Amino acid sequence: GSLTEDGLSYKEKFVVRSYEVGSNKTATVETIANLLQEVGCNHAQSVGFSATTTTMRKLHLIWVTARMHIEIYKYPAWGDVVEIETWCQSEGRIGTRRDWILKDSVTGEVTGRATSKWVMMNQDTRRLQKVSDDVRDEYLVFCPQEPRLAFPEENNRSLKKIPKLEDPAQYSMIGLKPRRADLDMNQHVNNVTYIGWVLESIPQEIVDTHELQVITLDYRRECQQDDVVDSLTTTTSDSQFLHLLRLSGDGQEINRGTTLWRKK
Amino acid sequence: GSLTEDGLSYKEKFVVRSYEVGSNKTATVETIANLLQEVGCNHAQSVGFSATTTTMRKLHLIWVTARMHIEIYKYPAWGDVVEIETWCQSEGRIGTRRDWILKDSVTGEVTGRATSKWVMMNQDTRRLQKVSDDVRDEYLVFCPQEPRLAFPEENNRSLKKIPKLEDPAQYSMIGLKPRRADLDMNQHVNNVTYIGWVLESIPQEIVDTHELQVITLDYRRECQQDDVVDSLTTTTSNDSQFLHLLRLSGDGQEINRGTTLWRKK
Ligand SMILES: CC(C)c1cc2ncccc2[nH]1
Ligand SMILES: CC(C)c1cc2ncccc2[nH]1
Repeated sequence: GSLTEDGLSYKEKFVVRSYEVGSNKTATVETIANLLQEVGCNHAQSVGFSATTTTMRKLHLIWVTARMHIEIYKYPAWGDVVEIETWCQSEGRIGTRRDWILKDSVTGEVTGRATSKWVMMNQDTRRLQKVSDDVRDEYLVFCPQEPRLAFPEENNRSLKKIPKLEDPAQYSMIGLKPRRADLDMNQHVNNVTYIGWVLESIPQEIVDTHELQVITLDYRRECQQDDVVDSLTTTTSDSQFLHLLRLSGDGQEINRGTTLWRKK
Repeated sequence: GSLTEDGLSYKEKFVVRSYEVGSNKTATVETIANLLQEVGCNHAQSVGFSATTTTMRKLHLIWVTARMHIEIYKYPAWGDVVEIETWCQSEGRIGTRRDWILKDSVTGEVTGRATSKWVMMNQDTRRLQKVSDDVRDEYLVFCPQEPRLAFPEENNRSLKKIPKLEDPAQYSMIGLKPRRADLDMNQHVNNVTYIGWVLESIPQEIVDTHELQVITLDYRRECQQDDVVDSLTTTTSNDSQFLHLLRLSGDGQEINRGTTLWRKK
């Protein structure tokens, strides 16, 4: 992988692996989300990151995902090469955004796009906060200053408000727990694990007859290594679903989201 | 990746990813086991597989892992490039073996080795069987005919008999269930998931103070997509050794047994 000529975005190519594909012999949406994280990390490394800046390290600040939105037109097959371009943008004092474009390396055609919103948090107190002037200055060095959006379209799916699923849910998968492979290097549950848990409550007959086209997930609270999660889904419709992940015991919400599926 | 000059082994290089590493910023043993599977698959594709031979597809036969043995001297760090060489050998009518050697791409030093035993099974009845003459002929085309062992040594750990853990276990992790990411393209639980489940019952204090040096795992029965597993571990021992057992949560049917050896950091 490498920064592009202007140094304001990063590109990397990936060959889809045997264990990364599902029943159609194409990459799962969790494989796509892991590749998005990987290219994001390689971009941060290339522009001088620790994924914190110097000021964030001095103030004990970290970024946490507030929302992830992914749209896939074609999933890459086992052995195919996918090229992913990523870039970041400051959104004033609210937070930052990381966007991605996925292309088939042979045809050059756009096969998917994604966008994520990140908010600042004090890592000790876990309290959210606005982005300071020093942090915005550090981002200006490696972000495009004119807007560059993976989802430009007015009133597009990536910015829609998601409601809270009402009990009783139509479908559920109860008692989900993370194992060590679900943790990142800092022993926190990897963001992609929550996507897997959301999808666990979709009936297998939908997965067998449809392809996932769009997923929008809001992240509200972290699942700890010793927590247990319930995944709830209700059809709202193409087939569309409303999702909710909550802690098994007290019912505390950890995520809410929506998925749109196209019949094969 | 590519077959070597003689066409009897295959090599591939991998850059260790951010999500593939644990607390020490080095690849987990599950990441190593997934890379071993990936290079094995690329080798099979390179020599004409479709992972069965022509005769196997005609008779509805498949290979299943009976044992996996991995020894790691140094885990590769995040961003490091690891080169893995793999090859297969026929073991008469018993089954086949796939071996691997892991090297640091910059130093050329061997950082790990692995060996796996595979047995033939009828895909429909799930009944094990001996390897036929036609299948052995197909393997002779792409295997070295003289022995080539990742674990040559006389009384090496890879061939040791593993006993069955006696209740009560010292440690346990109960109610483990596979999710869709744990399944392969044929909707079977990926072999590497069983390694993760074995390790779940090791106390976190051991993982925080030691590095896993050797793991030997016997596979006896498949965990179905709707099954639930219990992972049991008992210490048997600067080195710590454990005995492991995975069994179905309900009836207690054994699915795997194994041993791990850990060295203090
Ligand atoms: C699970 C992670 C991504 C996460 C925790 C959290 N807390 C507050 C707001 C957003 C948040 N996101
Ligand atoms: C690896 C799993 C699917 C497996 C099932 C099995 N059955 C008999 C002997 C070995 C076996 N291994």
